[PDB]
Amino acid sequence: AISIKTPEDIEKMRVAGRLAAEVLEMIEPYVKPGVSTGELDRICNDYIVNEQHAVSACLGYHGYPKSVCISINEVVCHGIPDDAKLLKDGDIVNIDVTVIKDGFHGDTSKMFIVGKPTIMGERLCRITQESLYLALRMVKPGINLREIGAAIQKFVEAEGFSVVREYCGHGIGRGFHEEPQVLHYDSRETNVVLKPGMTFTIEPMVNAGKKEIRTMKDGWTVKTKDRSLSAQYEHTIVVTDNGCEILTLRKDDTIPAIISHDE
Ligand SMILES: N=C1N=NC(N)=C1/N=N/c1ccc(F)cc1
Ligand SMILES: [Co+2]
Ligand SMILES: [Co+2]
Ligand code: NA
Repeated sequence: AISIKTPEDIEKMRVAGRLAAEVLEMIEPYVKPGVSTGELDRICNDYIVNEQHAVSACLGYHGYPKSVCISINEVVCHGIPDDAKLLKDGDIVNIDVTVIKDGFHGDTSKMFIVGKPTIMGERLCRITQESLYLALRMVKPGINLREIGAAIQKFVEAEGFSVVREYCGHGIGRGFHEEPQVLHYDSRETNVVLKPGMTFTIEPMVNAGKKEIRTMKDGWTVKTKDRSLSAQYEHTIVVTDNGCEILTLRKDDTIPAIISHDE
């Protein structure tokens, strides 16, 4: 039950994906020691609504109270922007943006290293991004999603890191989360052969320590059980006749938007 997007639908997803990437490009100069995550979220929401003329997909979703998710250090995902939570030197911070424009969603996230980097935070982020890139290079018609999950997990584990099991990438379109599930690890339950026109995300969450996670009493914030650092990067893509096209590419990405496997 995976929708195949029309050329028209794909163009709408290009528009929405560009907007989502542009929020991440816009916010970058504000991501500095001393800024609050609450302030970052307000800046993002104002940009999305007032400049992009779009809406945040997260706001109100299952009751989520903010417009973006901002996850620092051992927070794995779903970190809630807060006026009292200040960024500081050495922090690694995920900002995850999902916008709806003209009925279609764009979904992307990246890590920011705040101020003076720690070497371990830098390495975790780099390996996490590399694991996303490796997976993007695999996407083409006929490949199984299982092969991609397996490859992400092998790469990450060889570095002494772990992949979070509880969360996955997803189909995306008129809905935020559509079929298929995109596991970032090997499972016998995964059997999805890719076809041109499918649109989905890849979004591995990678912990420096052990894979186990925990939800806080606020009902939202997820942390590593061992309090190790965690990192995530996310792109939305469309499968093409010969590979894929990344819909949420930024200028700071170092992988081509259009990946072709033809001669
Ligand atoms: N699956 C996701 N990809 N990017 C995001 N921001 C995602 N999910 N966010 C949420 C997931 C569950 C929820 F209740 C509220 C938000
Ligand atoms: Co996202
Ligand atoms: Co997503
Ligand atoms: Na994190």
